[PDB]
Amino acid sequence: SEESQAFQRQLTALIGYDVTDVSNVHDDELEFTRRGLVTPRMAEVASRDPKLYAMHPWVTSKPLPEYLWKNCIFIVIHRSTTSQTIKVSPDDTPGAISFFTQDFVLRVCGRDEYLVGETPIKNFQWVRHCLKNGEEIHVVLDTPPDPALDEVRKECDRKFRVKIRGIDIPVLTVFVEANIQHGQQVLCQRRTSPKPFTEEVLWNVWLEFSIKIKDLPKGALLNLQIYCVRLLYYVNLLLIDHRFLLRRGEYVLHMWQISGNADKLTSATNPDKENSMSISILLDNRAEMPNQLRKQLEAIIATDPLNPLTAEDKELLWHFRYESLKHPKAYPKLFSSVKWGQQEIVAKTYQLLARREVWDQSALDVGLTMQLLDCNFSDENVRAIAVQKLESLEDDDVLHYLLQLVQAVKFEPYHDSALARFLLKRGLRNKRIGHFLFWFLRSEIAQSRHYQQRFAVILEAYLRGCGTAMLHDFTQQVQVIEMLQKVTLDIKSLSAEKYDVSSQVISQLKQKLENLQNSQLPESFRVPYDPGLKAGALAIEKCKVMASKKKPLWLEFKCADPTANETIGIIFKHGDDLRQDMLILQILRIMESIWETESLDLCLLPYGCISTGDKIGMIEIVKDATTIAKIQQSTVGNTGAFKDEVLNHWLKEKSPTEEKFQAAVERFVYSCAGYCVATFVLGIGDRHNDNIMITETGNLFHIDFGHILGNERVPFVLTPDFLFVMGTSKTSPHFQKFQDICVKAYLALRHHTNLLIILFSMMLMTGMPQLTSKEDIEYIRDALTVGKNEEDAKKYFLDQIEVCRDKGWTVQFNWFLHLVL
Ligand SMILES: CC(=O)Nc1cn2cc(-c3cnc(N)c(C(F)(F)F)c3)ccc2n1
Repeated sequence: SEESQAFQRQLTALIGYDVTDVSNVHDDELEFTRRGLVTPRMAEVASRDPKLYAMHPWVTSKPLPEYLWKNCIFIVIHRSTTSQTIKVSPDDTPGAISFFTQDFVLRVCGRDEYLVGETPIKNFQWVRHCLKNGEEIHVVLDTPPDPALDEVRKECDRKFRVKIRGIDIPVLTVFVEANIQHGQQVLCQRRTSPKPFTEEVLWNVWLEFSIKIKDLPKGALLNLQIYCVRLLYYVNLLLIDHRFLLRRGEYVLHMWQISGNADKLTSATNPDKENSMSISILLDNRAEMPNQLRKQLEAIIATDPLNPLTAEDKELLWHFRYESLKHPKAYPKLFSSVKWGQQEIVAKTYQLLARREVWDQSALDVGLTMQLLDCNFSDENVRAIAVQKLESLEDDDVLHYLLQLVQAVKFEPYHDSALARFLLKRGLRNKRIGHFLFWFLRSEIAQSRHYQQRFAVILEAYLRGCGTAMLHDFTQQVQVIEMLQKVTLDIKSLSAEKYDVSSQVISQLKQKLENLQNSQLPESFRVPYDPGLKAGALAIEKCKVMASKKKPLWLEFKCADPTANETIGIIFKHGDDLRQDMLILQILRIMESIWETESLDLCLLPYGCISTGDKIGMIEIVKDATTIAKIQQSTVGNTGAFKDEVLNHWLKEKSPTEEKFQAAVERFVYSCAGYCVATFVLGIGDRHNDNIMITETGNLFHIDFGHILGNERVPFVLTPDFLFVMGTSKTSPHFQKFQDICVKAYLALRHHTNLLIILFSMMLMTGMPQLTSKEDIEYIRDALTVGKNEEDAKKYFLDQIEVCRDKGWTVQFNWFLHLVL
């Protein structure tokens, strides 16, 4: 159809990739996947409530914590010019919320966030946020949005052998290494005779392996590698395809080049055919356990996810697999003990999987679930049982792991998978999940050519069922970004190099922002990091180019909804991959919930940050906040010392009331404790004063994580100015509190060691490609003191605090001289 052509044209603009393209393929996997996702799309579209999808009530079933609990809490309903307070019991349905003492709904003031459905007000994420900061709950009696706006446009036994013709490069010795991989485990490997490196190196070599055709497991990768000795080029091909048929025929595969990882596992070939290297291949093919052994595997199950299993361990786990099955924590270890290169062994594991019973009855463990979704597991059925457990997560918990789950797709062998279908279902059901799903997929499609083909199919399938409302919303969202991306790169051409922001560039920037406003930007656009907020017109006078080396843009927007007078601030940055920052901030958000289960709040500030395109994205501006280095630069001198007194001086100046100051010191103790614990675990503690900020209310927060993780020592920044606020020159009543929170927070994280280990490794494998080392990943274990006693590990973190005390401003001065030398 004629309208069908305009629809795919609209979709592509929003995706950032033409899905219809069949140039960089050698199979129909992606088209089969495009058609395959039509059924679960229409399934979830036809299942979802139309009225509830339009309003998306953000509700948690998690209990109200002891710190937030401290009956009858008041709210203020608005309509016309009316403004009246109402005493509400925590257990009260919005439909039951007493106003007549009926088809009008209670909307949040300034936001699209709704207080709707059959759930208590104490269970709403908005009400809980207002109790955390200590803010008033303001509501508006508005007409519910019409679900008509959310309408969807209709419509043998022999040994395996591979023939290698040769290699061709457009521009001293070289050879091909062919590996058969299943869960990063090499089943068999053969190499070619090293011939001299030239534009055309031919061999005509039949590489016959030991593995039989029947023995080949579904999801096995033929990893072809070009050496010299060091690796230069890599390419993969699935030995058994998406139709369970074995691969046959000629293949001219374009390889990826190494620089110096999940990217190393991709089933996609290089798109740049003009510059990349090609490789031509040819295919034509029940008494139960004694006490000591019982104690032996009980110790094996008890070990961490990074502790390696030996042949002795693997053999014991397989022999006593039916005993192992009773323990759900043994499942990743047990499926790592499987001889995947044997059809008979694989067949036994499938029978073992049928008797899931206890696994299906187990209380959901996310750390255990995601361990089965990493690079070690290439089995469709093994991974399926993990996705099975993810179904029981309510939408709030799905949001918590959405970014990590989206990155986990890189570990799936085939494009169409149970996880890819799950993310699709969960996104199409809840508007908030769908919004972030769009931006998480768009970020990968824009700066990852190894995975853009797969993710684009997933995103297209989401957009095809999300509804015209969210579509004509993502359109005005992408528009704004592309326009601002064009403005930042223009300033960057005038902008240095060295050394400071021009007087003329800020006026030339304001002119470009005044030029753009007249015709380009729609009246309003939804904030990507915060979907509830609708930002309208620019405050051109409040806009500037930041002093930072990458020249980011300090933008200020007026709020579009009249129900809200403070501006919306966005930092637009080019030159860096913000996917790195996003991941740290998401772990920081997870750590906050880990402390919520232990009834602790360490006032962390994981600000809004979304990578929107290629090496460009946007950051939330935390209002009334300033840099630690800026405070030390305010009172005195050039550099160094860094007078202990200066930190408290700013806090006493930026707080009028002593009740507001003793609240500002109170907030600082918890935030400093939280950021010391978090950065120590993640291994990003040693920062520069410039990358650490504080609000006028005393809340401390770290910024620009890409700078540190994208590159004598101190384990976390705890300087004498921070110690001065506590009242220590020694120990004070506020310092006793600091160490008390520091230990309680560190030990609480240690009760979720397995989760923090798998989130960390998956982060280093999908987010940052130069860390990617067995040596780099093992850090998390040492920081989390894996194996040590609770009182022993307590003394370990307290000794880290004492290092920071014995180091003074030494490192800070050394950092100040470094960013100057
Ligand atoms: C009032 C104010 O200056 N607020 C403020 C500044 N600020 C700066 C950031 C920030 C975070 N990550 C970054 N990479 C940057 C950057 F602009 F690039 F330097 C800045 C985050 C929150 C934040 N809040």
